[PDB]
Amino acid sequence: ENPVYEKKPKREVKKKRWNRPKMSLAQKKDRVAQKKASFLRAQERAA
RNA sequence: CUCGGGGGGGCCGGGCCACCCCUCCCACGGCGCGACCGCUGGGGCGGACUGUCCAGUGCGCCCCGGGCGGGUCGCGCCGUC
Repeated sequence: ENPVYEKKPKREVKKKRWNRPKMSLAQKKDRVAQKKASFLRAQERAA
């Protein structure tokens, strides 16, 4: 009788992000520096 | 002027360049300023993340400032057998 499909009407939404974006080069680079400082700092503390 | 023959100056108008002053546009080069593009420390808000010391790193919007680079445009001055 009626096989036509009425598409679901789209509704605008508030911008929401549900997953992390990529870390930048600076963030990745600074992370290694913090890890290096943390390692040496722990070594000095132990001695 | 020289022995009819021979040698010269010419005839009067216009514009132009030299001389002395200003003056329009264009081209090229330089200097300075300005506008916009435009390369690139500080502050505020929001948010995401990192570090085996509380510290640190991007991102979104806004407000400034410096170093000083180029381009487009517009001026002002200088130079050009």
